[PDB]
Amino acid sequence: MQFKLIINGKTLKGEITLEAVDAAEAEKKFKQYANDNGIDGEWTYDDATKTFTVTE
Repeated sequence: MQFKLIINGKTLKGEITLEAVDAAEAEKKFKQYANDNGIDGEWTYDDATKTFTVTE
């Protein structure tokens, strides 16, 4: 399924999408992405829209 990440960071903002089987797997991938970009913040997840938000 397509999952989305909304980035509300200090330097980067935007939205990225990737494919995952379920929300737990998408969370892992997005947290790995965040590490690759030096993004550290508070995470929320909206199951209806399959959308995470990370807010720095």
